[PDB]
Amino acid sequence: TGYLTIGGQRYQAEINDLENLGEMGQVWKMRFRKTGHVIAVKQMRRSGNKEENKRILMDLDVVLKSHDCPYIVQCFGTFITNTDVFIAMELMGTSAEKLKKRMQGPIPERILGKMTVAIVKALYYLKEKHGVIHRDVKPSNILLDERGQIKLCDFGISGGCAAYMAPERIDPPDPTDIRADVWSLGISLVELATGQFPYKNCKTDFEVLTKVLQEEPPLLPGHMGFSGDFQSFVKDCLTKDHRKRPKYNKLLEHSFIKRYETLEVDVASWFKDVMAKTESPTSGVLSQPHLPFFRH
Ligand SMILES: C=CC(=O)Nc1cccc(-c2n[nH]c3cc(C)ccc23)c1
Repeated sequence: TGYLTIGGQRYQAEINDLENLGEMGQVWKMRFRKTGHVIAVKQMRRSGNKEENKRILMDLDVVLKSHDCPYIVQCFGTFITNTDVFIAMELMGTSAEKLKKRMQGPIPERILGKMTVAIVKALYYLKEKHGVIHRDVKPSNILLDERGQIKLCDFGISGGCAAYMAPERIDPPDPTDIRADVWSLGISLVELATGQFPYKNCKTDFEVLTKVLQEEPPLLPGHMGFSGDFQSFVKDCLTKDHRKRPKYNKLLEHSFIKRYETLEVDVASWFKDVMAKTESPTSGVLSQPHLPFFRH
């Protein structure tokens, strides 16, 4: 028997109840028959990889504690059987990674403003309330849905990848903190605002690390019509010396965040449009043969 809190109520449920609508891991899309809620149900097999299961349970632990942060995907409850743990979670629409890939181009600044409010408050909550330093902020961990909601993902939420790593995580100016995540947020925002990841030509992880340290920090192009506010926020996030890079509390007073705390933005529509538009309908194209051998 599982115990679900959803829809304002408390339910005692049999894992069997849940109508399976298919895999989305392993994560299943499932309908709770008693209410009509559609949810994501994560399956942790008792036999599974011991490292995966460790991370899943750490993440789960932080999520169970985070009911009062509106910017983190919520857990509705759990079921424990002899062979599994099933974890009922809020079902979103997509990760911003998927969304950038579907669109093949930029996310409008107004959507990214609402996104920055959400994600900075999520990260700050985690540090202030639970001592957690997320360490893996990237567009695959930013989730959106058709209600217009933008939340930080449970995956890795309990606290890396070369592309979003800050200078001080590669070579700190003194060996022997959340500002590394502020950098990753910056890189994420430049990537999504442009549709181009800032270190695209890199063919290896070490090469990426090299650009981070040797090159000027990436910027929002000054010619695309991003607001002065947005350019500043990104520029602050991408401060190479972590010692002068702002903490979340300072970011939360920044004009970019502050304006988008109350500016009306209809993210639900923009989301619905973009998902309809970019549905691949039919228009399938035969793939090209490999180039045959040739002697030059
Ligand atoms: C990187 C892509 C991605 O995460 N895509 C995606 C697309 C649509 C919904 C979710 C999602 N919503 N709620 C979740 C809860 C868990 C535990 C995992 C994924 C999701 C995730």
